[PDB]
Amino acid sequence: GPRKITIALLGLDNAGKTTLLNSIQGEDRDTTPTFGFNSTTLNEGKYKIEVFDLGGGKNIRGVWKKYLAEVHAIVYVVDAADPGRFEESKMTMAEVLENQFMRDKPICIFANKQDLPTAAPAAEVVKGLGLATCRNSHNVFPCTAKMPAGQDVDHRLRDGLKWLVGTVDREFGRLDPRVQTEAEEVRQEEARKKK
Ligand SMILES: Nc1nc2c(ncn2[C@@H]2O[C@H](COP(=O)(O)OP(=O)(O)NP(=O)(O)O)[C@@H](O)[C@H]2O)c(=O)[nH]1
Ligand SMILES: [Mg+2]
Repeated sequence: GPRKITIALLGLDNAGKTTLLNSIQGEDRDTTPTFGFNSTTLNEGKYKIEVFDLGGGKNIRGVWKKYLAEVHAIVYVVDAADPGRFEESKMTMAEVLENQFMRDKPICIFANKQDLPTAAPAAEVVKGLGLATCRNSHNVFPCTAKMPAGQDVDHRLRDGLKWLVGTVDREFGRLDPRVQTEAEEVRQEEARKKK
């Protein structure tokens, strides 16, 4: 059987995670704010990829840390057309990166909503997310998770996925055992909730 990567799709509410997940799986669909999560599976090269699309609202965000132990990598989505929110997206990513289970895991950052006239380029989003100081491998890809009526999805989305998967693939020998071990350790400690 094939190797399995697990990925968390994170970013602030309204960034476009759920739409991006849909579009990456080939399906235009309607979306409402995620007050929980969506979960699906993708094929990319030699890997089966489990993707967890978590809600980004301020009252859902605390859930993210419950996944970081079982994840090999992150897709972080930013609404590139809303610089008003760059600073909270920066603080939100910082929190994820500070987390103990994030060390050495790669981040694919999608600068989403490039169809909007105010969309910031990759450079701007690097500044805005304060990535100059980030020491998790990362790359920023502009994209449009919501292409118009009738258009093909944006190839930039798979490009970003392929960079992520290739980065995980390159370290898989060290990363996967750590994920498996770290994940079970956390899964073990949540058996507690009876007491
Ligand atoms: N113009 C434009 N709008 C987009 C794009 N991507 C998503 N949207 C829109 O942005 C809004 C939020 O998208 P959605 O994927 O639900 O956001 P989300 O990150 O899952 N929000 P939450 O974290 O609360 O579930 C929706 O109206 C959606 O159609 C895009 O590339 N361009
Ligand atoms: Mg959503």
